Amino acid sequence: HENLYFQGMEGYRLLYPMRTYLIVSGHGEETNVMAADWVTVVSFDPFIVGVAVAPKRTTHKLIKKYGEFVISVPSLDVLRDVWIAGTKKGPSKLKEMSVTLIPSKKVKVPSIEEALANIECRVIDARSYGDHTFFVGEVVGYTYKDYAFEKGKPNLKAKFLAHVSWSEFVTFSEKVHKAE
Amino acid sequence: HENLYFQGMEGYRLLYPMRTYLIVSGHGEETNVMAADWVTVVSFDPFIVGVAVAPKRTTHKLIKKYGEFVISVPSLDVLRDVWIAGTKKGPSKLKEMSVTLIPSKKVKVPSIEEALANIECRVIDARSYGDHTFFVGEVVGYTYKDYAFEKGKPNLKAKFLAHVSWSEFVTFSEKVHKAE
Ligand SMILES: Cc1cc2nc3c(=O)[nH]c(=O)nc-3n(C[C@H](O)[C@H](O)[C@H](O)COP(=O)(O)O)c2cc1C
Ligand SMILES: Cc1cc2nc3c(=O)[nH]c(=O)nc-3n(C[C@H](O)[C@H](O)[C@H](O)COP(=O)(O)O)c2cc1C
Repeated sequence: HENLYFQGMEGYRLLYPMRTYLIVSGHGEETNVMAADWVTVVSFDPFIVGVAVAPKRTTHKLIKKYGEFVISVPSLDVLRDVWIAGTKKGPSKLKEMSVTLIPSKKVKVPSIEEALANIECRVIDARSYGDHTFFVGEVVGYTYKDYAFEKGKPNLKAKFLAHVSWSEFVTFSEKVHKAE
Repeated sequence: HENLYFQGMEGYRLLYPMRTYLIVSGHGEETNVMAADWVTVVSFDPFIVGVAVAPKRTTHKLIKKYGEFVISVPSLDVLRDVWIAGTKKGPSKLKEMSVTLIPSKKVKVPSIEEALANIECRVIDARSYGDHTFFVGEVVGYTYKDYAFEKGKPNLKAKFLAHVSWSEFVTFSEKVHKAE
């Protein structure tokens, strides 16, 4: 991470590996995508999600402007596009990305066709905790690839993406361990 | 999930598989542990984390009472204890759990010796989003197993735990994919 004055392991790496998602924001010619690890569910009913976004991201400006975002779930197969989303800045990066933008069902921000799922969100809160804003979004729509979630649970063959450390990513083992 | 009136896939399953952690709360005879998937990092500097906890959890009462919690990172090896933490209620469950409580460095809430890491947190915010409270904690200490994070990144041999769907868990593949 940049801004690490005391060299060593960022305390945050203790929570890793973390799932990696894509955050889509803006619409029209302003459409943007960035990578995000710091995403979680914050409510079951209603379904509400949250994402920590640094004010320096173009995505931050676009979420503030439009009050909407989409969480798109990438597979290992689109890692090159995830890397571009997580390294290049602003809407001009899309012309380097293999992904196709498609209309969302409820929000104006588009979805990514290649994504395993697209979760459409309306911002209901934004709080500043340290050096990121935690954008909290009510889920107002979603789409997904049926094979990625067949029988109502994630299908581990779909190669869900996780981030280990800076440029290193993994997927999950297919061997399921049963707790009961 | 219980409280699902319209049968089908909970929208939240679109974010799965998610990492599973343990949340320790209380101290002394009031010490408790529950499982939690809905945990993320919300700030790099200072290091701040957040966890979504339903008001019905004993953990919720204990975090509210003491203003502190610990995020303990479990491996696949302690899955039986994770399952007990995520199914039984309150401090009496610990006598069914294989884990050992040890003192934390900065908070009063104890750490788990068997955990890959223990992240000690002081509550700085608590917001109610739908049916959970998002407890936001400033990190004031941490400990970890050196082999689990050798060379400053997670060691995938340590068998970090992820949750697929209700009773099903996985770990990560050891094959690392490089983005650059
Ligand atoms: C795997 C990965 C995960 C990332 N996670 C986050 C995150 O959770 N929050 C954040 O603000 N930035 C995160 N970043 C950084 C942004 O994706 C990166 O700064 C991006 O260039 C922002 O582009 P934008 O300026 O077009 O919004 C991540 C980067 C990568 C590669
Ligand atoms: C794998 C797993 C993950 C869970 N994640 C959460 C969570 O993120 N937030 C939450 O409030 N409950 C979560 N639960 C439910 C609690 O762990 C469960 O209700 C537990 O019995 C609470 O115990 P307590 O009443 O002693 O706090 C999870 C359960 C499991 C099995």
